[PDB]
Amino acid sequence: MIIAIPVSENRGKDSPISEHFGRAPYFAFVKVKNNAIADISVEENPLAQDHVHGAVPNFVKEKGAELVIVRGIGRRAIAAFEAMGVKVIKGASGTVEEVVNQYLSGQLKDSDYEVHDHHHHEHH
Repeated sequence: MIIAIPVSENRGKDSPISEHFGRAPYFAFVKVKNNAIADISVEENPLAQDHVHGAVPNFVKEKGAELVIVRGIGRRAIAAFEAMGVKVIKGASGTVEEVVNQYLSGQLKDSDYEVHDHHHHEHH
């Protein structure tokens, strides 16, 4: 798995979480190897506060990912996940090296949100 985290700044491990994934300035895609971080990719956003389209997620959907750990987020970014079943854990607060601990520590989670009665079309 790779683990996305929108951060206010590229500060490696010390990257403090941003709220709004859809206009995060950087994406700290951490990894895991068995049960340890393995590796880090805090890459720039190609679209932090720029074109404003469905292309912020189109980028991270090439970045090989599996999990996302986000504070605020919104439905267009959920629709990125939802192309690829890419888990979106929500409600984190703190720093990237700690988010990854809070999840591995079992605490961090994604509640219950996949009611199958209603939609707004799909729309790719």
